[PDB]
Amino acid sequence: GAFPWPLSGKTETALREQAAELLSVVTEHPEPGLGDVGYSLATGRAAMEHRAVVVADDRDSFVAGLTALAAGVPAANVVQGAADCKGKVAFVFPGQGSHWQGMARELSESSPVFRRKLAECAAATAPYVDWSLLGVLRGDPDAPALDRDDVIQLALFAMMVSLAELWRSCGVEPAAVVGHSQGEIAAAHVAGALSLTDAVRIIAARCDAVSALTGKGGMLAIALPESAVVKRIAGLPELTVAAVNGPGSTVVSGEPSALERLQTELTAENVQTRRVGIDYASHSPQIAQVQGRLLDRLGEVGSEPAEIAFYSTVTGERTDTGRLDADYWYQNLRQPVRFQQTVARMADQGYRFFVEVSPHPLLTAGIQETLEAADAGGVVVGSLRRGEGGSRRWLTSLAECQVRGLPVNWEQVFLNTG
Repeated sequence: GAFPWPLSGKTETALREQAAELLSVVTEHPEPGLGDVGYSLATGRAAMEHRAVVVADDRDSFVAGLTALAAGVPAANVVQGAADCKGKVAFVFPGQGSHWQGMARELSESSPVFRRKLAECAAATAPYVDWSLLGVLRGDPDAPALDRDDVIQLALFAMMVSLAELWRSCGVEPAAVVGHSQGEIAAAHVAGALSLTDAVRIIAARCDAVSALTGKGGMLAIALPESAVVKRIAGLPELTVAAVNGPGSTVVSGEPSALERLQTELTAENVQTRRVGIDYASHSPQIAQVQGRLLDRLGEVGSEPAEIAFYSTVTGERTDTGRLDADYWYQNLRQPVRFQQTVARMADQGYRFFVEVSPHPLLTAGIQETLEAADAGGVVVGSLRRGEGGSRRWLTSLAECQVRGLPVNWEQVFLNTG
């Protein structure tokens, strides 16, 4: 839990503002209200080209940050920035692996917006599942445990869609969405292409189909450019490139034993790997043994043209929502995800502010390396982290954006943040 105290001005002027602030907040008993201060700092005092945001929950900790701002030193609880970044806004929606117990538990208390979309998502899922999504999202011991795909995929969907809604209600409005694997479904929902129910149905379908492939496959993320990985797996047809998450980030789908040996090899060559939290070989040839159950259970899928842009990690280009028939959805699940390629395009197209709506950052590095490999720096923030899913981590994400020039609706920020 935390409170955002926004401060702004040209250089030195900030140092001043904080200094003056310490004249009243520290005491001037009546000691000023912590939330009452932030709202003022935000409502009053405009917003200039040298910015900073003191994220904390106790008067002591604020004073610390203010003290440091005035002195012209860095502090942890203070996010500083230049506000010199003018590019387009995108929401990134990654896959599984973001999940953790009660991702939703904190932010649900603090934010009405978040809790609402979570409720919507739950209603949507009710007809298709024999368990309580809200219970999972809250960590009810008597509920499923994010150890099964249906539970994971539906929970992550809820989370991402709900974190997206928060970002928006607080004034961060996406000019485009880019999704990765199952994230495309959430991306769609958010762009207006898919409906809550249709998205949910697509997730339930996907999960039925793959139930066969369960434990027969997995995925491994590898800190090597595609080239290297390709050259390591050329003679290994039971492993396949599943994603190019960046110029030095690559995922591989295949049989367990294979993955294990490759990881062994790669751990020995001091290449950093991490096995992915997926129990099947998504974006691999094994996804074709289930094209039927899916294309059958999915049936008709209604996609609508979208108010937001939708860059497909399938194609690698802005796609017309409404072309997202059941085929697109079997393709989503069967095709390498070409993330780097999609982002590279979005960048050349202006997008330079990328927000990852995610219970934990999965693609933040890749976005950065890609943008920095196109001499096109931008702002790349996540939302929550594992074990850190309340206001402080979120407000920090928002802050890192604001400091770099993103507009914001503090009113709504303050509300949902409390």
